[PDB]
Amino acid sequence: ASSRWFFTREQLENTPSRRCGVEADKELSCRQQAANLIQEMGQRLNVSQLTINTAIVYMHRFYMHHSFTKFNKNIISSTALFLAAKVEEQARKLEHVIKVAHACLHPLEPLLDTKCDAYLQQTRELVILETIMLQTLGFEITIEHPHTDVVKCTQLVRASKDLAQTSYFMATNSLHLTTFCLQYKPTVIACVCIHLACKWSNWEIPVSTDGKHWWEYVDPTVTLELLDELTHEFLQILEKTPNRLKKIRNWRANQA
Repeated sequence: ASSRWFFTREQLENTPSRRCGVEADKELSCRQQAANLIQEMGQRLNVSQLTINTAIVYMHRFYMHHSFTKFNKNIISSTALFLAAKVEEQARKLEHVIKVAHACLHPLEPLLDTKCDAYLQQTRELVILETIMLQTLGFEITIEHPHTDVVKCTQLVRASKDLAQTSYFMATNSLHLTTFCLQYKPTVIACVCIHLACKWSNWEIPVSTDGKHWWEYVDPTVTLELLDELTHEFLQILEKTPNRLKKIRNWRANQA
């Protein structure tokens, strides 16, 4: 990414939402809730996990420049997915996105009347918000994700299917549950995810004939000290998201 899309600790603290009175933990919860919605919507729209990941990064970046108090995370989730789906060459109609968002957020409300003024107005709002989002993003629509680096590495180190799946899962979880995508390069986060997965499975990836550790093939700046630090931070974040933590434990239990 361009350097304006990585943020300092100070920048991640003093956000637009903070200046509107949103507590740091509440802002994190809003991001997590938005990612969760984007995931559910994407699934219903039958778009790729890539498309979903891209929309989640658009959401995270958008909220480095605007407050959750001003722009509803539900409408920005729709905007992000509508845009992402076009960018990732699996375009979805605005009506489809709107109806899927409605199915996710308002399952017990009646189905949307396409001909009514309220529906027409949310279509008009979404078109305007896409313009605002593109401007906010600097038209930098091309997003690199840790997943591609994860898969490349897990295949080369002859990971078991469980280790490969665990690494990919943790990459998706990193996007949903942390702001790592605003702080570190995708190659760093790929290593964090694989490291965590290895620790969880008590799996050791051998050093090479020149002594290089596996992560040195993925990112040339990464250290073990950084991997341990970021793994610990990731785990702390997971602990403070208790229902998602239960979900992850149920997932591994099922895998096991």
